[PDB]
Amino acid sequence: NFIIPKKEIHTVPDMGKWKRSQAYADYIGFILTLNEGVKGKKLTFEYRVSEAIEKLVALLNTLDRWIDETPPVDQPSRFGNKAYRTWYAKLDEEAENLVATVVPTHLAAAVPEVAVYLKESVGNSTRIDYGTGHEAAFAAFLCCLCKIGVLRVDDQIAIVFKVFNRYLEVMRKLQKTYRMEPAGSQGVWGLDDFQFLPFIWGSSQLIDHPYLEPRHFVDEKAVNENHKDYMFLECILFITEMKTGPFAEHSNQLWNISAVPSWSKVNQGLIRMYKAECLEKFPVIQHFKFGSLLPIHPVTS
Ligand SMILES: [Mg+2]
Repeated sequence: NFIIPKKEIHTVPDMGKWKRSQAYADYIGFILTLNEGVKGKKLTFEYRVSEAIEKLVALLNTLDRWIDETPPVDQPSRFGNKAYRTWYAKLDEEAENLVATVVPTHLAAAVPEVAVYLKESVGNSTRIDYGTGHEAAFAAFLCCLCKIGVLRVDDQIAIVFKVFNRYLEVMRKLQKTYRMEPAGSQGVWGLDDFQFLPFIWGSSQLIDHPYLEPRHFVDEKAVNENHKDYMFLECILFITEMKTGPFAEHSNQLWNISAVPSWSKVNQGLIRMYKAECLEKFPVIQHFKFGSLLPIHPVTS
């Protein structure tokens, strides 16, 4: 019964149907299961890589190549570069064909439904911005693939370390290349100007790390020397290379979070925060789309 996912959160009370939905249960369960799976593991951990995973990475690589083939254009506006729209148009048109390389031929009926999440995961073509809402769309895309059997429990680490990790690299390229802006006012009140999940999964990786403590993520040397093994630090590296000045000024929430004593507390706290700043934040999550795979109907077992 695959169907094109559509918006269901129109009023504030709908935040309640969302919270009670199968979609919410499956989504948070997905986020938390992966969180558990990557706990205490470096990005170079030896996890199994399935054909679907390689196809997902290939999909992201195509996206990446398209960025290279679509250079920023000179323009008067000093915000998002309009070439982003040229790049996005490619994804918008080819989304299903791309997803078809990942989903098996006999489950082609699921491709249009799944592809919607992919189209909603790389930013907004109107303002040329990106926020946690788009990131959540990518997580939903992945969650849908699990529900139809493309990704299994055995792929949980790869989903974060390989697929989501590659996705973040492409997003950073998009953000830098097209001078994208943070969605809404996320640049002010959000944990980070663009992402959130990597901070959750990334902090999970670092739980009980023998040396690295949250205070080290604002330590440039620690970041510079370990980012390739830890998603959380890679995010910080992106911040340091793009921004100038003290974290207290340009990344206040993260500056404050660095004062939290343990990665365990960072992870638990970020999960709560994620639900508060993203999943329970009407302005952000209202654009979530619901279909058959992530349905709005109350959760059942
Ligand atoms: Mg900010």
